[PDB]
Amino acid sequence: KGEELFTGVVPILVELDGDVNGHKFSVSGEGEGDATYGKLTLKFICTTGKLPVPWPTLVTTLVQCFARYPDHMKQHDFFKSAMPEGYVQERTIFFKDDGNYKTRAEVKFEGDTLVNRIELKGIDFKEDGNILGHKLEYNYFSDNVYITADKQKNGIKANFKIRHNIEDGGVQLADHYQQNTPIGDGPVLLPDNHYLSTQSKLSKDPNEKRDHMVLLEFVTAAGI
Repeated sequence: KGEELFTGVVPILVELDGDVNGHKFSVSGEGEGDATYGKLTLKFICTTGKLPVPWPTLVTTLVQCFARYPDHMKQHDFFKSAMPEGYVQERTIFFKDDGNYKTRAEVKFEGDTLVNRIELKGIDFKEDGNILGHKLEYNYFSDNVYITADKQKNGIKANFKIRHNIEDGGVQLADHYQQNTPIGDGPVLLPDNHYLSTQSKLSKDPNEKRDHMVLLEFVTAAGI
């Protein structure tokens, strides 16, 4: 029944309030998702002026209910099974040799629109690190979200790493720890171990003068 909400193109709204080492900011996003093709097209705007962290570090926080689950893996799709009431997605993101993000989001339908409401808290960041010093490249990254069942919370856990390219040629590692719990008390699909292969391509609207990010993302379930 949750899965039936995702058979076509769904409009998406994202709203994030963030505080990183006392720098407060807000991000608003709009776009659409097509889970048939695991395809997300979004545009994000920093509504408070200039973003105090690199756009790439926010991509993972800024809707895995749009993953393409192959037919033979459809019994493992927790994300869609929690809809429309939705789920809470929580993360800790450990930036190697730097600070950490803690995120809490509620992902749910408001009418026909899939809404992701986020609060992000960043602490222990270095003033001259890769994040607050804006030393990360703005291009493309890809990795696997390793998902396991969490039966006690009727939800899932996930772990993955993002290797953010640094401008000097190095790598800024971000270790992601994730938990998802349903908002409703209906039955949800608790999956076998598997992963989401995710590719994120970042670009700029040549006509947009506000601090912004255009995102083309593909998310595909695999490993069964």
